[PDB]
Amino acid sequence: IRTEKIICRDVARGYENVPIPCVNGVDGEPCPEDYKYISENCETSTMNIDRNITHLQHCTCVDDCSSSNCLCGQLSIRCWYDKDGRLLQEFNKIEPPLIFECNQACSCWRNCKNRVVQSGIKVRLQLYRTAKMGWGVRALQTIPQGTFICEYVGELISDAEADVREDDSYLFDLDNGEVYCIDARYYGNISRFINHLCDPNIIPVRVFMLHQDLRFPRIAFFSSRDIRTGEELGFDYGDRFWDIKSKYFTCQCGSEKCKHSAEAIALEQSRL
Amino acid sequence: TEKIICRDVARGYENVPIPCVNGVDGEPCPEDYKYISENCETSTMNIDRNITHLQHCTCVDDCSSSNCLCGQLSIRCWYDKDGRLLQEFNKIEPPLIFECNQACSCWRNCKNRVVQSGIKVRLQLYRTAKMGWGVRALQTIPQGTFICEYVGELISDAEADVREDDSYLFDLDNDGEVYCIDARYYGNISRFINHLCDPNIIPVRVFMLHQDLRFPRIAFFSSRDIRTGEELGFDYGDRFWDIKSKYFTCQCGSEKCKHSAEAIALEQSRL
Ligand SMILES: CNc1cc(C)nc(Nc2ccc(OC)c(OCCCN3CCCC3)c2)n1
Ligand SMILES: CNc1cc(C)nc(Nc2ccc(OC)c(OCCCN3CCCC3)c2)n1
Ligand SMILES: C[S@@+](CC[C@H](N)C(=O)[O-])C[C@H]1O[C@@H](n2cnc3c(N)ncnc32)[C@H](O)[C@@H]1O
Ligand SMILES: C[S@@+](CC[C@H](N)C(=O)[O-])C[C@H]1O[C@@H](n2cnc3c(N)ncnc32)[C@H](O)[C@@H]1O
Ligand SMILES: [Zn+2]
Ligand SMILES: [Zn+2]
Ligand SMILES: [Zn+2]
Ligand SMILES: [Zn+2]
Ligand SMILES: [Zn+2]
Ligand SMILES: [Zn+2]
Ligand SMILES: [Zn+2]
Ligand SMILES: [Zn+2]
Repeated sequence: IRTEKIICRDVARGYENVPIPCVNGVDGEPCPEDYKYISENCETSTMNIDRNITHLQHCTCVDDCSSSNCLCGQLSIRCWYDKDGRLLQEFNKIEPPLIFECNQACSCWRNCKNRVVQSGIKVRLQLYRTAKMGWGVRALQTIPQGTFICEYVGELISDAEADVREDDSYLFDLDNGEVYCIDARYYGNISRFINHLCDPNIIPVRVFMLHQDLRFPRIAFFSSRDIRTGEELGFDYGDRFWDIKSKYFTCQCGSEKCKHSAEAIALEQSRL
Repeated sequence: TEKIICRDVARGYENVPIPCVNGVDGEPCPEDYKYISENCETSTMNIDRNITHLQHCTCVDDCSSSNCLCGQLSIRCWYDKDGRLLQEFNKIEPPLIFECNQACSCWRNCKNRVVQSGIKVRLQLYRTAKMGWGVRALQTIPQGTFICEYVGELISDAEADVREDDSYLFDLDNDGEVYCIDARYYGNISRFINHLCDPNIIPVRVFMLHQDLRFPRIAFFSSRDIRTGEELGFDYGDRFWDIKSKYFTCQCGSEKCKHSAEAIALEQSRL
């Protein structure tokens, strides 16, 4: 009875390396427009990010930064990107290390091997209307394990500002006393529409590029396994989110392994 | 003879490569500076990057209409449909340009985004006969075309005041309390552009991703048609020549030259 309609040829309005279309084959919900699409983190009130170019640790490489003498690699133990820009198979997917990409202070060229996240989105993604979870994001192509997908982009806000945001649905915690969040509620990119999955296929990794202010890592999603075409993308939102939200709604991810469904929570409340 | 001694002085940081040739002498490709493609800071400048402070448009076309708010913040959008300054653009007294930004409703490829889109023309760093390194066009360039930005280290008046080398400074005209770009230590292709008494490019103040009026970004546009091989240059202005004249004199070689040893002698000797 109902057709899949294409309702936006590019929700990023041309701001990404590729267009991100939106389709809806499920209901009458038109293209989401209660937010401003931005491709890189914004600020409302000042974050006082340390941008002093002299504070950048940087490499003195004269090659494409594949030697273990690259200081940038060394700051993360080693450079973790293979030759096609994908995380090495031994990459710690459980506790990813901080990645330091090469920056404007490095001697190397813009096209060295240590610049994956800064080069932006390469895989083809689609915003689509899911059965039970509002909008979601899926792959239009297969994506090998360890490939960079997109960054979690938003408005940088302080601990205190987060405390009083009305909607807490789109917060990402920036990990390291004085702490900050990304809030994608009013300003965000394609990643604000990525759903929680109890069986995730992407992991967030903290990355530094043009600054190395440790209060403000940038959050890069990489696939944690090969992803088949058409699969929904999803990461583990984590307990902070679910401890709060569990009483308003439960997880609809549909996995055998789901630990946040109405069923999982009732089995748990009773196993206690 | 004239050999290519760097394939790209910008190390792939620009949209296009900028080669270095030397057919005049034995000087190697300059390297006493760090090539950057965007302005940098050393000491903190606190640029206002509050997205809510951005004046922005509500267009859902390509921003060609006179109703584009961003266009009006400079009387009119000054760019034709090919991204060139209008013929009637005030080349003597250029107004402030406000390009579209991340707060505008429009698309990234609207018509009000010329400078933020980067270098498009083919430029070359070459060795000149008499003024060290210079920059020249490797193609014809019509009047009103964006060439490159003057990129460097943002610094205060006080800091400029104590800089040993004052050869690479650009004043950011502003209200109260003023800043400079110093391209001495950190710079892009434009640090190599020489002064000409018969100039073929002009600097324009432009705002893009922020609108902190202390820190306009400086875009060079051609002020007439330029032929392949022509040296680019602008008028450095009296402030530079006043300081510099007692050290060296203008070698631009134009009959209009007003800063040569000769021209300076004829004025001292009208006194
Ligand atoms: C309240 N004051 C604060 C203050 C600080 C520093 N952090 C937080 N974090 C936080 C609060 C509520 C959350 O959930 C309702 C939450 O979820 C993070 C994981 C789920 N996100 C959803 C999309 C991006 C990832 C984080 N809240
Ligand atoms: C000393 N304290 C200052 C302080 C401030 C606010 N401005 C300046 N400006 C300045 C000083 C010396 C200069 O020249 C010797 C000069 O040249 C302006 C134009 C020449 N530039 C050369 C490359 C780009 C254009 C500007 N100096
Ligand atoms: C970051 S937004 C994800 C995009 C969201 N689907 C939308 O339509 O905007 C997070 C919100 O999506 C919904 N959501 C995400 N993952 C879910 C899940 N596994 N089960 C149920 N609802 C989920 C909840 O409304 C949650 O607060
Ligand atoms: C911003 S740099 C331009 C690049 C410089 N030619 C170089 O080789 O690095 C300015 C300096 O270039 C030289 N210069 C530029 N225009 C000149 C001119 N018209 N006559 C003589 N020297 C000039 C002077 O040394 C001046 O202080
Ligand atoms: Zn390196
Ligand atoms: Zn590198
Ligand atoms: Zn490096
Ligand atoms: Zn689940
Ligand atoms: Zn507009
Ligand atoms: Zn605009
Ligand atoms: Zn526009
Ligand atoms: Zn002259």
